[PDB]
Amino acid sequence: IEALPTHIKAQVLAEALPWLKQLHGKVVVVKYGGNAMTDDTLRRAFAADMAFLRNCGIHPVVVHGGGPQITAMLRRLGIEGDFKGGFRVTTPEVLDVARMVLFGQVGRELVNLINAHGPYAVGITGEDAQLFTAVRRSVTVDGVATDIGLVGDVDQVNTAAMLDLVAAGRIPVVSTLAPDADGVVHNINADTAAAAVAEALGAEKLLMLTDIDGLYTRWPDRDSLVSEIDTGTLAQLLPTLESGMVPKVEACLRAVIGGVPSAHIIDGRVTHCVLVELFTDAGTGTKVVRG
Amino acid sequence: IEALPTHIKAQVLAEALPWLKQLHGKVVVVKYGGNAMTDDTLRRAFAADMAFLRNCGIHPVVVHGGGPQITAMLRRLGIEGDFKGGFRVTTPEVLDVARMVLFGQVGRELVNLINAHGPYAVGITGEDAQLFTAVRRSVTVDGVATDIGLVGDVDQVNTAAMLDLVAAGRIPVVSTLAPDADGVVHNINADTAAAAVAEALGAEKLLMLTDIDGLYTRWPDRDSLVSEIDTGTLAQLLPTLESGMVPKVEACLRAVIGGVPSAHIIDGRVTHCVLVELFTDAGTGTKVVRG
Amino acid sequence: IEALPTHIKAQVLAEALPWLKQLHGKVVVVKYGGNAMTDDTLRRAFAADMAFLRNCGIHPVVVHGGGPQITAMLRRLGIEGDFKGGFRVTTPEVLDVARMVLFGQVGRELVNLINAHGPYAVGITGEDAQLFTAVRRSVTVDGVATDIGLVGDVDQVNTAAMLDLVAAGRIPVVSTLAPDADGVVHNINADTAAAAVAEALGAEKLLMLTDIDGLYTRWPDRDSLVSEIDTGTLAQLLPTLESGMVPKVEACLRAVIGGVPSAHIIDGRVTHCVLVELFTDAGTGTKVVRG
Amino acid sequence: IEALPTHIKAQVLAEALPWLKQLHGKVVVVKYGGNAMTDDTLRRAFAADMAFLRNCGIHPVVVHGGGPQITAMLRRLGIEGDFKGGFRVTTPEVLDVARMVLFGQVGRELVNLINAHGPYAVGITGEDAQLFTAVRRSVTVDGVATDIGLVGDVDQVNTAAMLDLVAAGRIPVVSTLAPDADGVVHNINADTAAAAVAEALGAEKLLMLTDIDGLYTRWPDRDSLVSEIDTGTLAQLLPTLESGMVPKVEACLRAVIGGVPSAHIIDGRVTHCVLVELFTDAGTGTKVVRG
Amino acid sequence: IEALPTHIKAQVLAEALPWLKQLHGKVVVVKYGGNAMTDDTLRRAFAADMAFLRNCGIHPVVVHGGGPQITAMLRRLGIEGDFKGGFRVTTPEVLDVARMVLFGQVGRELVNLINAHGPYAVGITGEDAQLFTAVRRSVTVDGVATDIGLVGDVDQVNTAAMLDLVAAGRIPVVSTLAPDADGVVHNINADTAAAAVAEALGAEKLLMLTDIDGLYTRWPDRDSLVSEIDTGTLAQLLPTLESGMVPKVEACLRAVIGGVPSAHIIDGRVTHCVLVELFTDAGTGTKVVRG
Amino acid sequence: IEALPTHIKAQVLAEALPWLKQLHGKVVVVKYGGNAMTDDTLRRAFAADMAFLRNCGIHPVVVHGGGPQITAMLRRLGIEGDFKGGFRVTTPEVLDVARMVLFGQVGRELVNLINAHGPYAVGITGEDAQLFTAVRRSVTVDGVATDIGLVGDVDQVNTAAMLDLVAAGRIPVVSTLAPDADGVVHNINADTAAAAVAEALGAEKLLMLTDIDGLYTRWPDRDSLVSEIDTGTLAQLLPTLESGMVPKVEACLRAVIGGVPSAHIIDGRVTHCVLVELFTDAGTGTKVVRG
Ligand SMILES: COC(=O)c1cc(O)cc(C(=O)OC)c1
Ligand SMILES: COC(=O)c1cc(O)cc(C(=O)OC)c1
Ligand SMILES: COC(=O)c1cc(O)cc(C(=O)OC)c1
Repeated sequence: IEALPTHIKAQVLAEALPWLKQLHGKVVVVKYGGNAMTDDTLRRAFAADMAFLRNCGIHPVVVHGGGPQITAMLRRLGIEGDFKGGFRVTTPEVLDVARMVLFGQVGRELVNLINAHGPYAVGITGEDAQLFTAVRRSVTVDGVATDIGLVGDVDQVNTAAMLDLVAAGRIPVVSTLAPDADGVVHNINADTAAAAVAEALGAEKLLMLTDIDGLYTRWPDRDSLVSEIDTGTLAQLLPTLESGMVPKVEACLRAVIGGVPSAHIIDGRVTHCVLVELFTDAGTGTKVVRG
Repeated sequence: IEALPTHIKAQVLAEALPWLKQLHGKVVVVKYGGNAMTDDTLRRAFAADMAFLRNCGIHPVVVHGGGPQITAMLRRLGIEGDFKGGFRVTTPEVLDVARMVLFGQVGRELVNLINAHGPYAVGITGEDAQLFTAVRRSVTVDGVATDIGLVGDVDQVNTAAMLDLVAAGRIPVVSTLAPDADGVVHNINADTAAAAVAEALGAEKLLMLTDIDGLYTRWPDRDSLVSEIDTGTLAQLLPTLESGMVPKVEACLRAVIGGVPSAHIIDGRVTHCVLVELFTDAGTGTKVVRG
Repeated sequence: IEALPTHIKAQVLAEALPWLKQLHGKVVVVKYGGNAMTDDTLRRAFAADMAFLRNCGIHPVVVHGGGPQITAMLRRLGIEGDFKGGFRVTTPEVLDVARMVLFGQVGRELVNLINAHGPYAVGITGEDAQLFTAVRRSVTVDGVATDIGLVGDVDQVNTAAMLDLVAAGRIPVVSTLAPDADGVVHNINADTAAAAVAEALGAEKLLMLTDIDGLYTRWPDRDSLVSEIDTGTLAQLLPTLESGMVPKVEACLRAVIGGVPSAHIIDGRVTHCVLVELFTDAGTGTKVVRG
Repeated sequence: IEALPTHIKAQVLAEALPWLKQLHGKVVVVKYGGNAMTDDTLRRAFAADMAFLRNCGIHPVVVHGGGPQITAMLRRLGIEGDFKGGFRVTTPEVLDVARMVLFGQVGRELVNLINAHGPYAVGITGEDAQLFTAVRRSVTVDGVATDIGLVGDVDQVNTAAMLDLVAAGRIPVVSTLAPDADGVVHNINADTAAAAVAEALGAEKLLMLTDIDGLYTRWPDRDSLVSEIDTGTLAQLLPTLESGMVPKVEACLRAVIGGVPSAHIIDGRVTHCVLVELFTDAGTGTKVVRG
Repeated sequence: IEALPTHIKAQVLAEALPWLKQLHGKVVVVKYGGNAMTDDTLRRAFAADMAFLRNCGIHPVVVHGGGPQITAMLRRLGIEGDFKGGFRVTTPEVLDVARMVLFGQVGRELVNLINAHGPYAVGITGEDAQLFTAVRRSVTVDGVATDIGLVGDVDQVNTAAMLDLVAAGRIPVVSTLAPDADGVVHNINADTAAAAVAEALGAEKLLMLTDIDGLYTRWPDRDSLVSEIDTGTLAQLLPTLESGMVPKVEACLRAVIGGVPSAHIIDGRVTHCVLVELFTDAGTGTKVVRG
Repeated sequence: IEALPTHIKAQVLAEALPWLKQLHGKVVVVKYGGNAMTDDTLRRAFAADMAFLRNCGIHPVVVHGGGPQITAMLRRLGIEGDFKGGFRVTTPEVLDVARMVLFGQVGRELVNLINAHGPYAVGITGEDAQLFTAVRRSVTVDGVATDIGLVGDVDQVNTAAMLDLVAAGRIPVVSTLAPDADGVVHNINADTAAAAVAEALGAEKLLMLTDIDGLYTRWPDRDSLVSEIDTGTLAQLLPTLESGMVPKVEACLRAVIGGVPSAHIIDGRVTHCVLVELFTDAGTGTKVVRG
């Protein structure tokens, strides 16, 4: 990367300026998962990018998933799952494992990675300082709503305490578990939780790291890939997308309808995708705006 | 507890006043472990007592252990241990389990218990916001110092950031793991870590919840139980005590020699032992002062 | 008080917790008078209790009377009183004496008693920093309203400056005198003044120390004593009570109708009645709520 | 005062500027007593002048005496005095009267006068918020030191709390009574107390209102009146002055030797003497500087 | 000024008190121009008066003109003017000169004069920190509106940033130039700009230094001079006044109709006219109030 | 700049991170002059770069020169210069012009350019709020020290007030003129003034924009260009450099010897030289460190 003339290095940096101005002092919530979480190079770059935002006076908040790591731990422990439709039932036992994996393993890795750059990252769940609560959610399988245990949606968010935490200079790394109104901790889908945090904190952007180039309208025709789409158009496209894309699209819809100026589906397999998406006009992602 | 005349209920409360004055606005570090951690009634009372201190303008900091829960998880996972002397070698694998159990299971229970009373508890390790670091420690077995893996002592403490956290109204619940100067996370003995936190934070008292009435000089003669002892006298008694008492005594010595006005060995099998030890003159504990 | 087992001392303290939570950070206004003011043991306990609240992060405000001490000083000075009905006419001369006794004698004793525990108490009237004003009040005697000199009701309260004073850590000890809109100082009934201060400061509780077990509906049938009563029921009972109880009941009505969550008539002859009433479920007082 | 040309009114005001700059943001302690306290016109002007300083961003602190009012109250109460030399013995009874007169009568008048201009004045003694303490003082009569009861000198001053009070915009009006280290309240000579407050608060000036034109070296030769004198020269003149001047001179010596840049003996019989002394070059007072 | 008795010096100072109270903590905007700007004695007195206000806890803001100095610089540079009616057309060249003269010459003199008394003055235009913007204004000549170049009126004012600047202790000295919404800097009439600043900052008074005794209704009958007039009466007098008085009267109208409690036309040829107008009842000015 | 692959745009941005961390929250003083000031493209890029730093939480302070613009204005005004050696004598007349040009023309252009990006820039001299003073400097011509009028060096700097100004979010744009201890304004060489400001403000870096690639040791051998040099080595090279380089080298020496971690001589003819020098490893400048 040294053969590149220095007067073009300048123009790349200078071209970051309008986005540095837009985001200065703003909250950016980032859903982190997928291959950006499993490969060491993409991992280290993601943590560096969070340090970058933070050393620009931007306020990143990281929400992470970890579905496959939970499954692997359950298999190691010999915990036999029950399944309704495609969903595992989250017994009290499965939740203890889920919480222990997400908060005590997956979150820890990211906190330490980020903290290689400074005392920034702080790991938390909804349990800590009552930062957010959960409401038990049902799923509908083959047409009927049904209970799958201690799984929920974000209910209320302690917006004040959370913003104090970021104004203090910290990068929260959120593991999506929180108590319901009776103190019973539930596990929350990380995609939906990121949308709820973005809306509650008045975030400027929601970023959804996924393992795809971007949203295709008629997958897999290559030319169906789009750069920007409004909520109304995307809401009506929702029942046609592949299974994996629906949670990310439902998140983007709830966020931007909830007032978040834009939500982005970006390719987590690209090194420094966050830097590319926020400070460059040449991202592969797809931007969701209201309309 | 209602047949008791109300004019004696008054005198019990009024008799708390000199200790409310002594501790108002002060840090109190509490090592929590033993039966006070395993029985639901003692557990719930301990969390209530932390809420009590906090609703008195006292600043509790909780450090917790969890040795037996780590062992049980290692056995569930089929992780064969290596043992030098009586010590398990903490491989990278054992540490991941230890961190996951201590921070993602044991700490979570206490945070949620305390938080039943309000948004007080916040769980953390040395990894979060670089709150404290670890230095790898050796043990000496049968006369020779020897390496037992990723085990250490508290190195430096981010005293400023930690006191900000408690001035903000929070009750930190500390899981004793922290990175060394290279970012490699170690597990720290909870007793020694509590002493280091008490000294670093300028605590007024260190409380060590143990499963014994108090320090016996010639166990098990019943009349060898003492109420108060100075560091010099106790340092010379150290090589005679039962195996389980040495870590708690070494902690009390390091703390009070380190400037902490008093350290207390109190019986964690007594419901509300904290309330008894701090606000009553009739505790069964033993108080350590300098001299 | 030492023969009492220590595990019951614990339960008494632990049972204070729900009230410590309710009152933490809250204003509690206390009308202090009667035998709680004349006997040294009850006096010293009252001052200790104010120190207690304050060392719990509660914000006590004390309003005191002193009718009999004024009378005794007037007799010592040979000031002949004029009387309309049962009321002394407060000439400019009587007011100077009243102010001098209440502020320069009675208030001083309480400030010094409280201050034996720390730099807490601060004595004041409405004159100081224009903290509250008075409006001249009439009385009605044998059916007709009539002027009895420089006697009034609290008019406006400098709520902001007063709360600054308590947020600063101080325990105001208020002598009920204040200027009217022309700067002419009036003496205010201490019971009514306490109700006005409680309402103006947004107090959580008003406590009225009196020399009786509590409110009797049909004095003196012993079983007419009640524990709790709403404002509507008590307002209609008002014209039947003994002469001495009316000012305390009118105060409780004005306070709780004014928004104060509860007002309490408690027995000032009981040592530590404040501690008993606030932190115990076994008080002899009577609680007034709205309805 | 209207026949005076307006271009000379201008020059008088403009000539205040160098002293407005010198005193802006500074503490000025003022001993108030004498005829400036007994005549209504001089009284009202003094209170106006305190409002003036305060509406210039200057921080006045007022210390007042009241010897003759105490005597008159003792005579009204039939309290027979005991006298050693020329000193009344301050029994516990005499002190209660002294405190009640100074704090509950004399201080009240000044607070209300000042407060006619705004919410400025606040009355206090050493008892309030433990603002200052007293140490019992002896007197020497006919050559021998001797006890005259509960009379003392200022011991320690809560400098921090006092300056908070003035930074908050208040004009403390101090009645010179304070507890000793055992809580026993003593009465303090107002002149000496003013010097101790000036030194403790880092005052820029001490003003001593007296009933004389200024310090005469050889009273009563008219030409012995001086405008300025250093501490060394005045210390050696001390044993020759008239009885009434010694307390004021001892105060000026202790203050300016204690670090106070200048102390002034000014004529309290002149209307607005404070305004004249501080903002004009034509004062009749005498200025004391170190040397 | 020394033959004047000192008890009349006192009364002049004491008579400032009601105006010191009215203006304490308030913004006073002062249009400075005319002979008060050209003569060294009047200049130095004006700067002293600004120091005076500031050493009274008053917040002066100075707006200055400089028409004749611009003309003289244009003549020195050989810049030929174009004139429509009586107005010079402000080409880009004339503006550069105007800005350079007003900000780099005329403002500098006043900043240094004021700063002889302390670090008070700070020079600024609308360009600095975007403190205010301009909107291009037309003039009407011989009946028709017409463009005269880069001349405008104050558009929006950064009220927050400006008050921060004065709360910080500074005396802004404003040169009336500001960018329009496209960043193109315009020159603003100093009289109108002073009115807009007074209204935007919530000033207590606007002072307009002019070279006349005050407003005459039927110039030049001597007895037509008035002391006070309401906006309605003065608005209807507007089309009759001499050419030079209209900008000052239009300013006073816009200010006081805009909410400014009073605007004053005062004689800038009088030494210390500001001190005379604000702190004395004997000013020659004319006061404008709403009605 | 769009044909460049986006995964290399990423690496350029990511490579800024170590310098974003080093400079976050730090003062950077920038001497701005030369062709970076005369060409519109380089001008606009410089202002953008100042906005960039500021939108990264870096604190730029800009010091500007303007020698040639002063000369041109003097020629336009027909002001005949006097010359001793190669130096113009700065008469009171030349200074008024210099101040008017630097502060009222050259500084204004940069403030408005920067402010196109936000309310950042604020123009000032040493005169404003007494921000810094000047001491008259002599020059030595043909071997003898000699007076050349109102020219000086920075004397003292109001470090506190200046850092308040930058902590408030502002970008000071400094015109190098300041009063001496008698209030007489002098003109200061902009290069030396930048070094004095960097040292006084505890800057992390001093940047000197010049019209050369960097420091050559044996100009003009191309291979004598160096990347980094210590103060000791450069001090001994000083008497050999071309005339134009000495002021920039003397500045770098005074700054880094004064404690500034590094000073940089960078090529002001390169677009975005600031971005290149601070956030890239490929700058053409020369870095000066202590040794
Ligand atoms: C020292 O860093 C912090 O302030 C910190 C650290 C944490 O681990 C959690 C929290 C938190 O949840 O605040 C409500 C705050
Ligand atoms: C040093 O303690 C204080 O702040 C204090 C003391 C007093 O005696 C009165 C007041 C008061 O009335 O504040 C408005 C405040
Ligand atoms: C050090 O004084 C200042 O704070 C100061 C000085 C200036 O010359 C301008 C400003 C300003 O415009 O603030 C927005 C502030």
